[PDB]
Amino acid sequence: HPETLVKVKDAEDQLGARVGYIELDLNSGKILESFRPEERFPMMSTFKVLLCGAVLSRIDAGQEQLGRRIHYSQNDLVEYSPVTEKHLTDGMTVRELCSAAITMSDNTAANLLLTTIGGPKELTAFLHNMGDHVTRLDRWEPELNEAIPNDERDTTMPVAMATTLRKLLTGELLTLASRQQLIDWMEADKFAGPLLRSALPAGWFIADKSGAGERGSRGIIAALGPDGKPSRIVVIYTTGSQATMDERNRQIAEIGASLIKHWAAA
Repeated sequence: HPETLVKVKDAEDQLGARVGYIELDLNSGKILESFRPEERFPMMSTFKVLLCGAVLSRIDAGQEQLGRRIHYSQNDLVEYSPVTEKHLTDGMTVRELCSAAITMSDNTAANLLLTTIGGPKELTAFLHNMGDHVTRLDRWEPELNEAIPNDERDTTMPVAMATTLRKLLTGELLTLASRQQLIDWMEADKFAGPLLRSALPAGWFIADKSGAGERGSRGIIAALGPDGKPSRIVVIYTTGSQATMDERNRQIAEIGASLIKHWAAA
C-alpha cells in the first residue's frame, strides 16, 4: 500500500499533471508531509470555505446576521446552483447560503455571499488581514474556475491554504460559535463523496470541501482524524490533466487511502 508521497508522485504520472499536497498537524500547525507546497493551483470551489469564513467574521463583528434573508432573481442564477435555484420566491438566509455554498458547492450562493462582502477583492483583503498574502480571489462564479495554465488568478499554494484553514477552524480569528459552525458545514459536505471520504474508515471524522474546474482541475481541503475528532489538515490540488473526472477522483481517493493506511506511523 504505497506511502503517501510515493502515491502523490504516481498520481502525477497517471494524470499527466502536477499535484500539490500538504498535511499539517492540526494542533501544532507543523508540516508532516508535503509535495509542491509552494506551487500555485486554482482553488476552484475550495474557496467557498474561506468565503464563509469572511462572512462569519462579519457576523462576529456585528456587520452581518446568520438569519438575514436575501431575496434574489433568475438573473443571479449560474451553473451548479442546486439549492439557490429552488428559492427564487422565498429567498435564503445567510446561514442557508453558506450551507449551500459549502455542502452543495452552490455557485449562485457563493456569488450572493460575495456580494454581501463587496466582491472578490474583499475576500482577498480578509485573507491579507489574517496573514495570507498568497491566496487570491479575482473572479466570481463560474469564471473563477477557468484554470488557464500558469495564470495566478484565483489560486492558492497548498502551504498557504492549509494554514488559512487551520486558522479559521482552530484559531482566534473566529469566535468559538463561528469556528464550530464552519466545521459543521464542512462535516456536512455532500459534494466530496468520491474523494477522501471514499477511503475513510468507519468511526472517522472528516470536514471537507472539494473543487472542480477547467483544464482537469480538481482538489480538496479537509480536517480529518480517527475516533470522531479531526487531527490533521490535508490539502490536495491538481491542474492540467486530460483524464476523466472519475480518473481524477480515483487518484485523490488513492492518495487518501495511503494517508489513512500510514496514519499510525510515529
